Amino acid sequence: EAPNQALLRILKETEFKKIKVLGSGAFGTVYKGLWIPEGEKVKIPVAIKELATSPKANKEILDEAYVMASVDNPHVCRLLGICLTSTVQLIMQLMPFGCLLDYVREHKDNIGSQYLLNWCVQIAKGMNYLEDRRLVHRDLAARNVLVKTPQHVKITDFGRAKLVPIKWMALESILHRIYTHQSDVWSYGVTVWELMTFGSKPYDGIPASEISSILEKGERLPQPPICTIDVYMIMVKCWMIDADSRPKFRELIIEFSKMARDPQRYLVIQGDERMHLPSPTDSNFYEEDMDDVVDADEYLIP
Ligand SMILES: Cc1nc2cnc(Nc3ccnc(N4CCC(S(C)(=O)=O)CC4)n3)cc2n1C(C)C
Repeated sequence: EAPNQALLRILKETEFKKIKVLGSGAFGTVYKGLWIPEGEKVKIPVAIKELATSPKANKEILDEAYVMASVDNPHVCRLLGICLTSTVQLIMQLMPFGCLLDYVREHKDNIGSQYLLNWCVQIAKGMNYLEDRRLVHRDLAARNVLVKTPQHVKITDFGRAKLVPIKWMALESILHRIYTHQSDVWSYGVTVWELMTFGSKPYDGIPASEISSILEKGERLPQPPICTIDVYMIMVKCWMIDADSRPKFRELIIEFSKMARDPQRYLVIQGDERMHLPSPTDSNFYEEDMDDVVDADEYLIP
């Protein structure tokens, strides 16, 4: 097929500074940083992911770098560059509000119907881009959707992309290990359910092994209290046995966009209209020198 002409940018360790730790798990550690290129008079807020040094782990992080550098879309997280230190590290765009899952849980009392429906459009938009690029995500969840600003979200975590989370997986993905663009549609359905429930855990209490039988019996995730039958019908359509019967991401963009025009007709939230989330309208919305700071989305070299 088509040659992948993507540019892999190698960055100097001296060009960036680690400020604080954002998340440290089994993978290694993710830091909040600032990237000050050569003499460009700019400060780019970054997220640096560093890994001991084992040849097996280094191969895995370089494959994630391959996928991340191959994508480019307003609703998909891109790799800015890599630094070849003794350990090796990925330089990514800082998403100050973290993952959408923690965001909906922590801000439920101020998340209105407009935001929820706009996020659905945005996720479908990124997922439709991944489809056009012939790339299957294989791990779409509210935990893998990051928040740049409350009004702008992007899809991330390409550790399993390709050109186990059972409770987000499609039927063919569990029983036959079949991963298609339509199997990501099932994962999108669970993602939307997570949002509409304000970060509630899918199939809570139920073990992962029983899921296979439950889905074959016809049991699916319940209707969230805020959901009208209009929004729930879409979630249900994402969970059909026949993958071709499930909606396409371009249809999902259209469907949620129609709903985003009159959000109170499709999502019933007590306190809607009087709710508000941070925005560039806020006084001091944006530690050391914040003079010379620009986002990665605006910093582009020819
Ligand atoms: C709490 C928090 N604050 C963040 C700010 N900015 C990013 N930036 C980005 C940009 C692109 N991708 C990513 N992800 C890539 C995959 C990783 S990992 C280390 O789990 O592989 C998680 C974040 N983060 C990630 C952030 N986090 C994550 C640890 C969830």
